[PDB]
Amino acid sequence: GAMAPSYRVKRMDIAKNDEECVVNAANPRGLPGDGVCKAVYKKWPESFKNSATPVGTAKTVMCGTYPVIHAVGPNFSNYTESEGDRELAAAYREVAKEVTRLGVNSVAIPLLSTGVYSGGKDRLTQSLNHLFTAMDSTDADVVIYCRDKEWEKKISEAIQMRT
Ligand SMILES: [Cl-]
Ligand SMILES: [Cl-]
Ligand SMILES: [Cl-]
Repeated sequence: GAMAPSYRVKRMDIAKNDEECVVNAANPRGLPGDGVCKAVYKKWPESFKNSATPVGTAKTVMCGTYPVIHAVGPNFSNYTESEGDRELAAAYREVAKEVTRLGVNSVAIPLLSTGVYSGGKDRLTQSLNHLFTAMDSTDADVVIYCRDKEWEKKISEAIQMRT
């Protein structure tokens, strides 16, 4: 575990993270995809061997000794708000299990279902709260990666509010 487990946020490419493992915002088919998934495919392509996994699950594949946790959030274009919410919460619980099993002291994580799977809605708060629900009982340092300056501000505020 980390000596004083924390949450942090950084506005940069998760492919350049400084953590002991990465969560991919994966698709269910293990395809290179776009956004975070394409950056992860370019940086850790070896990790996409048999990475296909259902919605609401996480599947870890090593790239060397570096773990890539493929977490499949729902595409809210396809799911009802209710079912999508359930699967998004489930994906994060499976990430917490993996992070725990791997014994890492830190993990780089994107906000699942906030990009092309958002169904054109702002899901910062919905996705972040499910991340907290899952990760609060873990003792890894969590570093959340985002790309937008206003998202960085909002995530940083939500972290600081609970401290
Ligand atoms: Cl960057
Ligand atoms: Cl997404
Ligand atoms: Cl973002």
